[PDB]
Amino acid sequence: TARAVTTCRMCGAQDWQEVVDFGPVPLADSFLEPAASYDDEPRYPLAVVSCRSCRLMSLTHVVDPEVLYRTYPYTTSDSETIKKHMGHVVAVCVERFGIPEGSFVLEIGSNTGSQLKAFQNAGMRTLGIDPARNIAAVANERGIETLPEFFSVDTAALVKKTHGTPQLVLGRHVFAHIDDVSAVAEGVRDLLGPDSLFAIEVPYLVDMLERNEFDTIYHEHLSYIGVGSLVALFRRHGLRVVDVERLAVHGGSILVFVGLDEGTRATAPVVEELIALEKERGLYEDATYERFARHVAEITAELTSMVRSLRAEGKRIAGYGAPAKGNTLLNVCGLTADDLEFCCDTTEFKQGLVLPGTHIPVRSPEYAKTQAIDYYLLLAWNYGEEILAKEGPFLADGGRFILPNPRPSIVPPGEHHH
Ligand SMILES: C[S@@+](CC[C@H](N)C(=O)[O-])C[C@H]1O[C@@H](n2cnc3c(N)ncnc32)[C@H](O)[C@@H]1O
Ligand SMILES: [Zn+2]
Repeated sequence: TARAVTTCRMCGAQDWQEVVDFGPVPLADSFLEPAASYDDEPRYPLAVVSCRSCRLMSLTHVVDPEVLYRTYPYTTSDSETIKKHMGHVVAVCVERFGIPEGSFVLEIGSNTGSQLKAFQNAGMRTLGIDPARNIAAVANERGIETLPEFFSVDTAALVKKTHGTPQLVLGRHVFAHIDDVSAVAEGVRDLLGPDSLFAIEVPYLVDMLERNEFDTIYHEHLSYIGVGSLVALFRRHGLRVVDVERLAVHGGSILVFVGLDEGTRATAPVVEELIALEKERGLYEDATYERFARHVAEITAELTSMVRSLRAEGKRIAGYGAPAKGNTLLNVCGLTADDLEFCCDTTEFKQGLVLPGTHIPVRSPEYAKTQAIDYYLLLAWNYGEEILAKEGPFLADGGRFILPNPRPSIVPPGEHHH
């Protein structure tokens, strides 16, 4: 069902270093209705390779995008963390590049349309592109125009014809989800005018390696990206990386701005600073990735033993959150419903379902509060600050959290952190 990678998406070479292999794993966003057996549950090979030319890190395989995205889970809410970051994206894009009010912003992977809504509140014209039909119907209903398609060279031409030249094209946590990134670059090139920008937000490979964030490896995530590999791609499509901002969101990310090579946007010094930093931290050396793989085996082992040791002492453990990355973590660690009795999640879509592979039940936060849990394994650790800030009562009662990265730890710690 899932097609194997041959050549590299970004630079086109074929010199792959193997880094880690988790074997066959079910899809992280395929939540299941509870049942007696789960024998026909699909699994796909989940393994990562590193390109020695440009140092894109890629999965060995590409699960069909039609299967992944045509019906996708979503929330109707949005946390305060998410809202604030979306406001920040607007501020950066508009203030750093002087985008006037009334300008046109096109967003790829626009989802329910809240990021575009933010742009509209700042006086912009918008349009979204997202293949999730269920989610696009919601955006459209709310008043956020969204084409229910994948982004392509042809869709790009349709947009230009009917909607004109965008001053900004935005893709947040979608660029790493697309196999044919050459085609994205080409459709972008055709959309961009002389001063237009293409901006993408993706998890940063430097942070992913240094903080041992192996749970962000899942089938939707085809690519794990540094600035180097983006320059290698965009070189070959008349595009130039002109600016980068590092961000704490999603365990360390980069928001990368790209313009036409012959356009009016000058390259800022930070671009080369980050490429020099990637060298200096060893992204172009085989040892670094063997070290990453070493860390993964070590963290995986001590996380399971910590959990099983506390259960042997008669402590009750649950998962806090049921995000996609939590399902990589739990499957790789081999944890079952005997290890975690449930995972609480605020998404109603997920409540009453069961997780892929491990089949742990997903329950509401209001059920979770009735139960005497001793430890929550914090699966949604990227929202650690927002979560801990509202869990005073649990913490005051002696409840604890287990954080999986950079190394497994226990919150609260034994002394004031300073
Ligand atoms: C993880 S989400 C990101 C949602 C939102 N941008 C955010 O940052 O929260 C991935 C989204 O991109 C959409 N998507 C996946 N492949 C796409 C493609 N080739 N073109 C446009 N959208 C795509 C999915 O339907 C999904 O809504
Ligand atoms: Zn490459």
